[PDB]
Amino acid sequence: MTRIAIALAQDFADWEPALLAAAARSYLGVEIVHATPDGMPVTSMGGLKVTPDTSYDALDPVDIDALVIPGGLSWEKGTAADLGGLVKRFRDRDRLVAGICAAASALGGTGVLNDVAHTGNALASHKAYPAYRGEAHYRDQPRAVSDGGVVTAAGSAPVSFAVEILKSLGLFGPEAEAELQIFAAEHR
Amino acid sequence: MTRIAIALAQDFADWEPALLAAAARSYLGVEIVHATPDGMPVTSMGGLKVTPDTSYDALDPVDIDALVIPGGLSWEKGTAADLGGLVKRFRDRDRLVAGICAAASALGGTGVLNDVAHTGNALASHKAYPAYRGEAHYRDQPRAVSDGGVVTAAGSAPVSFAVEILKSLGLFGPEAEAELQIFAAEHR
Repeated sequence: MTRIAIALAQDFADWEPALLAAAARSYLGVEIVHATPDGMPVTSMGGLKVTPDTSYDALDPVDIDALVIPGGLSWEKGTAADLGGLVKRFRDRDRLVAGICAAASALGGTGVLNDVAHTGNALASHKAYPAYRGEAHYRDQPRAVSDGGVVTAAGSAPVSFAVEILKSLGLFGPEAEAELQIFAAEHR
Repeated sequence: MTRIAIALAQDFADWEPALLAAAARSYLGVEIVHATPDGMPVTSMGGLKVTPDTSYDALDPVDIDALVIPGGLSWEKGTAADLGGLVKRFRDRDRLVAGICAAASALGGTGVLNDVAHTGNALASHKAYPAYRGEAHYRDQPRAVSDGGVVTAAGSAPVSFAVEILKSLGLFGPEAEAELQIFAAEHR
């Protein structure tokens, strides 16, 4: 069985982790662990008051298969959490790490994007971080990218972000594909 | 001041009210009131433990411009809230009522779809409710429908659901369109 940690924060982007968590948990039998930087409740961009299971510091990769980090306003408000140690903790156990929107650029700041293909909201967004050394690997494309156990996406790409995470986890069978392929039709 | 009530429930579909709430509240200056049937917490399909602001019976249309009902599993689980009184309260005040996915068929069960153009997950989903007498007006199309102060959509159409709610409220300006137009690109 698969366990995914979703690292929430104040002003998290409601639409970014939603389809992944709802489909994984309710359709695919995945356990979802929600965490916040200090283990206390946070309020999403859309005003949802959410109580997490745990804090970032308590997350243990020993039995969590993936770390998924949604974007949101904390970065631009100057209150973003320190993800460096948390990302390294998961990488050290060769777990999937996924970041979307502002959190993709925060991943760049950890160094984890230095050596793998990736994307984000914009290359300039990643380059704002001095530790980001991954510029040659950035791919300016609309859909999520998955490479080397790291999945990244722009905040405009929540569906492919979900698909790539599930694919990477070996969970993208017919049920998963049936539930996630339905979102394109309203854009035709 | 525009205020939108979002009527959550146990096992609500995380991806359905997310874009609307986040964009409205964070970008467009809209106040979001989240409610559950008994006013106490509920758990989304994705496992979010959400503490709402209030209960359904405290929602007063004198003060609230729109009632937005996400779908989710309560209907299929046979534990859904009775929406008839709440919907009538809002409709009688000529407030927008919007329902997506299973909640669109639940709105059909109140009779509110009898006289307006609408859509849903499928015509047969609406027909499962004996009070639904709107078959002549059902639109089998991928995008949300807005007519007569009622907005409906399939669960696969969260973006157009949000856009039609915002248009109904006279809030779909250049800022709204810019935040909401970005989701098509990942589908080609």
